[PDB]
Order: sequence, then C-alpha cells, then structure tokens
Amino acid sequence: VLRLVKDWNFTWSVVFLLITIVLQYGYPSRSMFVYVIKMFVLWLLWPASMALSIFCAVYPIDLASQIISGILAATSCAMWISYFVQSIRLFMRTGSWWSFNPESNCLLNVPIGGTTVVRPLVEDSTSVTAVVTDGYLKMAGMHFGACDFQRLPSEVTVAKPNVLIALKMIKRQAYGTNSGVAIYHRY
Amino acid sequence: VLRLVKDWNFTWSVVFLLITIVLQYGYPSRSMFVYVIKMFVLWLLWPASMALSIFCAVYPIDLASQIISGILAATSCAMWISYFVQSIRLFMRTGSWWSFNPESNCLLNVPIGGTTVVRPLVEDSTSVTAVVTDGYLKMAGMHFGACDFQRLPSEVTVAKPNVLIALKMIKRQAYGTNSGVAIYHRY
Ligand SMILES: CCCCCCCCOCCOCCOCCOCCOCCO
Ligand SMILES: CCCCCCCCOCCOCCOCCOCCOCCO
Repeated sequence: VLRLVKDWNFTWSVVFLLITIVLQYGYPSRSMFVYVIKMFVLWLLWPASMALSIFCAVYPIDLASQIISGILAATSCAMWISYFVQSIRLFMRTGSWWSFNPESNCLLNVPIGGTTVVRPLVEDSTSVTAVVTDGYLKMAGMHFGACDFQRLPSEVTVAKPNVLIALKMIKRQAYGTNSGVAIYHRY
Repeated sequence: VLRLVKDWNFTWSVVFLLITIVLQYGYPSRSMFVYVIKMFVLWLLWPASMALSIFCAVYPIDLASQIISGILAATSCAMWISYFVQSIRLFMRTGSWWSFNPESNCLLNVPIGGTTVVRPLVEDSTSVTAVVTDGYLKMAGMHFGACDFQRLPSEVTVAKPNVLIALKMIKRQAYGTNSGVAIYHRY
C-alpha cells in the first residue's frame, strides 16, 4: 500500500528534477553535456507521450476522453515525424550533427581549407558578414576558427530544412595584412 | 480502482505531451508562444520538483532514499535561486525581458535613437561587428531594425550576469551613402 507509493514517488521525483535540469541548462550555448541529456530525454519523451496516450485511449474515462487521447497520440507521432524529416533533410545538406538540434534549423556552412565547418544560424538573413581579426574568422557573430583573409571562401552555404542557399561574396575589404572584412549575399 | 487509474493517467498524458512540445519547440528562435509556455512550465517545475522531493524525504523508502531526496530538494531550490540571481542581475543591467531566458546570458545593448534595443548574444566575443545595409542595422549576425549609418552609437554595451562591458568603436567604414560597416572592442 504505502511502499508502492514510495517507490512510485521516488522514481518520478528523479525524472521531474531531470526534466527541470534539461529545461534550464539543456542548451548548446550553456552546457553541451546537459544538451545531450535533454536530447536523450526528448528521444524517450516522444514514444512515452505517444504510448501514454495509447493507454488513455484503450482505458478512457469517457468517449470524448478516448478521442482526445487518440488526437494526442497522433500529435506525439506527428511531432516526431516532423522532427525527423527536418533533421534528416538538414543532415543530408550539411552532414553536421547540429541538424538534429531542434533549437536551430538555419545552418551556416563555411569551407575552411580541407573540410567545412557548420554552425547554427540564429537569424536567417539575406546577408552574412565575415570578419577576420588577425587571422581568426568570425561569421555572423560566431567564431569559426583560424583562417587567412586571402583564403576566404568566395561562396558560403546556408542550409534550411527545405532549401539550400548559396551566398556569393559581394564586397571585400582588408583592414590589415591578415585582418579584413567581407560580405555575402544570396541568389 | 480502475477509475482512479484513468483520471490519473489522462492528466499525466496531457502533462507529458506538453513537456514534449515545450522541449521540442520551446525556443525564441522557433515560436515565441511555445517559449512562454515552456517558461510557465519551468516556473512551475521548480517548486513541484522541490515539493516532490520533500514528499520522498518525509515518506522515504530507506535512510539513503531520505538523504538523496533532501539533496535533490536543495538542488531544485539552488537552481531556482541561481536562475533568479542571474536573471535579476541581468534585468537590472539591461531592463530587457531576455534576461529571464535561461538559454541566453549574454545580451547586446544598442541605443537606437530614443530607446535601447537589447538582443541575446550567442557567442561572447571581445569584438562585435556592425553592418548597416541601406539603412538597416545588423549587429553580430542579428538584425536590430531601421537605423541610419550616420546615427550609429559610438559605444555598445554587453551585459553578462556578473559584469557589464562597454565596446568602443575602433574602425568605421562606409560602403555607400547609408551603407557601411563598423567594429566595436571592449576595454
Ligand atoms: C559561485 C558559487 C556560489 C556558492 C555555491 C554554493 C554551492 C551549493 O551549496 C549547497 C550546500 O547547501 C547544503 C544544503 O543542505 C541540504 C539539506 O539537506 C537536508 C538533509 O536531509 C536529510 C534528512 O535525513
Ligand atoms: C546559487 C546557490 C544558492 C544556494 C542556495 C541553496 C538553498 C538550498 O536550500 C536547502 C533547503 O532544502 C532542504 C529541504 O529539506 C527539507 C526536507 O524536510 C525533511 C524533514 O522531514 C521531516 C520528517 O517528518
């Protein structure tokens, strides 16, 4: 009687605190470790929410509760399909693991020498500003590592889950020997 | 017997789906509406997680479970105090409501004419790039609305929850009559 209550509450207390943690610190801009915990919680949350609605539809309070449970069941299923479609289509255009981050669907692809570095774009703009400070690149407010201003890519790819856009370098200014600025516009 | 199970499960099914929604779409870069739902969920999650641990400490499985519950109770309380301290200190330096967003603790303050517009900074850098395109301002990859390039602030404030930084305009270039670029560095 009381023992079953205690095991029930203890397990749920752990889960609710875990949801609070991933809801407060589960962001790649805060802690990459907590972000992966949130993603594992969200991956488990889709079928659990669906399966919980399947239960409330098999054992409902009334007919309206049975229908609502089925609507919520499809809702959990539709959100997972939607997430998988966007993340897959983004991953095929980028190959980066930021494609699976629901928080960001705009990705900036910049080729630095051999490989291409992908970073999430917060604001989808028609223009992106490149700033090389003494040999260190900063694209659209976020750093991209070391790169020579002369070896700046003439084209930069932005990847949304439904379209891949290319940005050609319109303007190019050099502040120093390796310091400079450049702009990119779509077409 | 079975009826209590049905009402209990139906309520939790709604809650778990709501957590899934706010965990998947609760971001200001996706939907401002879903973001506020997440914040209401998180504000309710702190005392609920604490109160649930208080229960498992009053009615524990064993002595170790009683101690763990008390540790989680203080953990839920410490995270809320931490969030409130950062958000308040940020709100006093900025006055913006983005200070209460746990996802962002770096805020960019740019004075556009009469008032000052604040936007969250993803990457805390020592430099911030200003780009005015035909009379539209873009600071660090995100737009700030209409502004004249001539009317660009000589100083821009960055506000972290523990320090307020000022950025003086080092370089200034004009691409056109109202189009131009500028950079800001801290001190
Ligand atoms: C930037 C650093 C700021 C300070 C960091 C503080 C670190 C957090 O401190 C928390 C320690 O406080 C102890 C809280 O006490 C826990 C209460 O537990 C009750 C035990 O119940 C068991 C009963 O059998
Ligand atoms: C930024 C760091 C700020 C640190 C602040 C930490 C504050 C933590 O508060 C600790 C208080 O929480 C302890 C909760 O324990 C109470 C449980 O009560 C159990 C009593 O059992 C009665 C038995 O009948």
